[PDB]
Amino acid sequence: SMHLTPFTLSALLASFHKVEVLNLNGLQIEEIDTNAFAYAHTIQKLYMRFNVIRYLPPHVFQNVPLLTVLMLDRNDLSSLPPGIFHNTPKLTMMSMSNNNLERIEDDTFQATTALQNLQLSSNRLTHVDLALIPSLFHVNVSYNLLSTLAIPIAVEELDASHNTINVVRGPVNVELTILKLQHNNLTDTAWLLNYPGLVDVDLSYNQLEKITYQHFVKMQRLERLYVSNNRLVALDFTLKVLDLSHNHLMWVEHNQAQFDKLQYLYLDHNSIVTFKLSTSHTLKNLTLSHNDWDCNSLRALFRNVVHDADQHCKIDYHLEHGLCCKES
Amino acid sequence: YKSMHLTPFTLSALLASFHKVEVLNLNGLQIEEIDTNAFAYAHTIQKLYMRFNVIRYLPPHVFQNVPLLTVLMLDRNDLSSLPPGIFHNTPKLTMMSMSNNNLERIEDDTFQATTALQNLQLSSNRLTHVDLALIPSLFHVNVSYNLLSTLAIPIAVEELDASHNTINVVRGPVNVELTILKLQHNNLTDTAWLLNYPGLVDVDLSYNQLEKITYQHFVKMQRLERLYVSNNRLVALDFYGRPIPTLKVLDLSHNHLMWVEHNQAQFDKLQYLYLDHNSIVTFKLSTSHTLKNLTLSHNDWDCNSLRALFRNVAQPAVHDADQHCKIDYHLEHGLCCKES
Ligand SMILES: *[C@@H]1O[C@H](CO)[C@@H](O[C@@H]2O[C@H](CO)[C@@H](O)[C@H](O)[C@H]2NC(C)=O)[C@H](O)[C@H]1NC(C)=O
Ligand SMILES: *[C@@H]1O[C@H](CO)[C@@H](O[C@@H]2O[C@H](CO)[C@@H](O)[C@H](O)[C@H]2NC(C)=O)[C@H](O)[C@H]1NC(C)=O
Ligand SMILES: [Cl-]
Ligand SMILES: [Cl-]
Ligand code: NA
Repeated sequence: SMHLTPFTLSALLASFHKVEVLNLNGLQIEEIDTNAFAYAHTIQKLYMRFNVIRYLPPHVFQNVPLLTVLMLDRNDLSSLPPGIFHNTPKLTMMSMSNNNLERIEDDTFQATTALQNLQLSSNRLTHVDLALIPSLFHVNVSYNLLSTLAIPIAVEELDASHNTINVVRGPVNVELTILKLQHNNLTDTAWLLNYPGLVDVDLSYNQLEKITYQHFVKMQRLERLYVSNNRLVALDFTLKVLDLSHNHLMWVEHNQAQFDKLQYLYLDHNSIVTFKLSTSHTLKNLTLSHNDWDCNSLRALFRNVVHDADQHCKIDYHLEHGLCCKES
Repeated sequence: YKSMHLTPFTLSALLASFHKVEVLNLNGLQIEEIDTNAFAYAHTIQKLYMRFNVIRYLPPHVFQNVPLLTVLMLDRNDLSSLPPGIFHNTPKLTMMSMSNNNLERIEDDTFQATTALQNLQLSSNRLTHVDLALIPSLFHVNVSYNLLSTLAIPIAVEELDASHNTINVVRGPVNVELTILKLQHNNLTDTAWLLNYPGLVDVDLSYNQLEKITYQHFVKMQRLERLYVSNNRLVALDFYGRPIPTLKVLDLSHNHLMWVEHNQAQFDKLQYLYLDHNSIVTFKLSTSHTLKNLTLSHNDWDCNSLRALFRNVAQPAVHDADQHCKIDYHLEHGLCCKES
């Protein structure tokens, strides 16, 4: 997000004047000649976003050796020419989000050994081997058709949400910190042992039926864990956020103070009957609705430790602080 | 917006325009706020492109610094209104595009000073008010995909697209220049307003709420070639007058038509006539060789009438067929009909 002022315009204009930054965004470009950039050796940043480009021609980037940033998001690309980045070894950021790409062949980023930010969200990708790009720092491949996620050695933030991923592979990665995998087809979490630096992990809307606590024993930094909308049935356990909402949970045990640093705990839409929570000053937010509470257990929870409520209780159950519960 | 080829020539011409700071491309730069004095040191700008940003407001005097402005493109931003005086100091403006914002209204004084404004693109906003008739310089106008209920047509617009609104009233001065009028997907129930547009060549009234078409409304048409009125609620048509000799396309499909009456030679110059998806039982044509495509399926044909129709029309002109027929109907050259 930029603020347009005489100062920021002047800087933009300076970069244009020298042809170091070329803005071709939003010009309804549909076709590009092979030699369009034949005499544009000065170009370091090339912006071609929000056009209607169907194809990139052979050798299109053969004469732009200083290229570091290339933005081609919001076009109609479905594949890439041979050796597209062969002559752009300085490339640090590349976006082709919102195209129609189907595969990224494995040789694509072989010469781009400084590529650190790669944006490929909202394509039709069935194959991209990110593990072959060990320079990656931030990556987004969300909203594609990937079934296998290969994670490179030192990526720090990776969003692969909204795919059909059921396999995660790649070398141990102590730097991966934010991992977004919501809306996928994951049924196991053993791969979590390879990512000891994780702070935020979202595994919501997957096909998890159990979450075994020994997959988390190498975690040095984990603060936020989202596992809503899976099919978890029971849980028997630096964490600040824990989302267990919308599962099939019959019980959740925690032994015991390891829930004391929690500020956000979501238990709503499960089948929980009892739940213990010590006097944790402070817990910021707690959801309990749409469960099967025993009234005694529910009461004790309000003495020690709400942001939701029940509307209609079923037979045998009555409202108690806005939540349904059954008497002993 | 028309598409371009990026060639050494077109890139050279672009770079030359950029070099002189006569064309400024700020498209796609995630611009959110703009300071009133943003263009204080850029008085040379004639074409200003700020499409595909996230601009929420324009300062009222932001364009005082660009008095040579002829083209302004602000498509795909987040504007909900224009402030008073926004174009007061831009008299040379000829094209203004602001499609795909959230504009609710254009106030009547917005274009007072822009007396050369010819091309106006406001499609895909939420407009409930824009008085285009105040802007007589308009030549090409697009206000499609809005919430307009009244359409004031300016005096000399040549092409106007107001499709996908909720228009039930058309008004404004007699306009003999209007050639292409797109009004499909609206709420029209009458066509008396057609009398004020004698230059019309192509008119699309499909997906409206027309139950009748009064043939007299077309008596002043000098050059009408294509008339689309599909997907209305038409039940009966009687086209009796002098034919429109220029008319070559007539789309009456997907109505509720029981008949289309006409004098013997009415349709002799049509090339394309679409009657499919109605309730037509009998229909007549003369033996004209001009017809290229005729659609007849999904009706309620009397076999004798249908067979009389094939005897007069050339074999290849029928380009549709029924698949299965209801009880007591059978296929005749691929079309269902019932014997008398
Ligand atoms: C990865 O890319 C996706 C898709 O562009 C991002 O999702 C969009 O995020 C913005 C801002 O949060 C939302 O306004 C959009 O609605 C989202 N788009 C879609 C299609 O859902 C996502 O934010 C990116 N991931 C990261 C970590 O930045
Ligand atoms: C008026 O503007 C609209 C923009 O909505 C144009 O509609 C687009 O037409 C193109 C084909 O030319 C299609 O690719 C898009 O799907 C249409 N857009 C939408 C939102 O449906 C329309 O063509 C313009 N009218 C004229 C006569 O040019
Ligand atoms: Cl980022
Ligand atoms: Cl004004
Ligand atoms: Na890690």
